[PDB]
Amino acid sequence: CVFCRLPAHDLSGRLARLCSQQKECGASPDFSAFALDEVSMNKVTEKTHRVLRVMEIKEAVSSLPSYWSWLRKTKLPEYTREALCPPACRGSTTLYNCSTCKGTEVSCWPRKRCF
Ligand SMILES: *[C@@H]1O[C@H](CO[C@@H]2O[C@@H](C)[C@@H](O)[C@@H](O)[C@@H]2O)[C@@H](O[C@@H]2O[C@H](CO)[C@@H](O[C@@H]3O[C@H](CO)[C@@H](O)[C@H](O)[C@@H]3O)[C@H](O)[C@H]2NC(C)=O)[C@H](O)[C@H]1NC(C)=O
Repeated sequence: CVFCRLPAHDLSGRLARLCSQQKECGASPDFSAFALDEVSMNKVTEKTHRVLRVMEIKEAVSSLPSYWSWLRKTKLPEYTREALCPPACRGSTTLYNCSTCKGTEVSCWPRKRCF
């Protein structure tokens, strides 16, 4: 979900450059199961920018697979609920596919499922 917005962070090139400096590298994982609203896509990209900066300063990639797994299993599900529930969602929202970056307008969830 981190390759669709804020391209000036150059996450792809930064991952490649950190990996030119050692244990194997995995970029990038498949997030095709997810689709996020604009706000959540910015948030997860900014968070990944900050995480990658910490790794760059100390030249350490060993925790990257765990970060991707945490996104897949824990954080991206949280952002998905944020995007579809109040107070963020009213009526409908556009979710952007994490693999293709293409958007689809969908309805918000009912308060029953949200809370
Ligand atoms: C994000 O988008 C990917 C890309 O697939 C898209 O498919 C159409 C919606 C097009 O409009 C394109 O924009 C794009 O290529 C979605 O991945 C795809 O998921 C479908 C599962 O729904 C897979 O389609 C299949 O159809 C036949 C079965 O009839 C077989 O290929 C499979 O059994 C499967 O059902 C398709 O293979 C898959 N594509 C890839 C490359 O994974 C993805 O679902 C979507 N994610 C979200 C969250 O919306």
